[PDB]
Amino acid sequence: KPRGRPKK
DNA sequence: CGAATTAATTCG
DNA sequence: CGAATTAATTCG
Repeated sequence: KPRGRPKK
């Protein structure tokens, strides 16, 4: 995935 | 594993 | 609905 918390 | 990053959740 | 807090994820 990309950096940081995944978008929901 | 930690900081960094990024978004979700909480709570006024 | 926003700022503060919390959480999930990558990279070194």
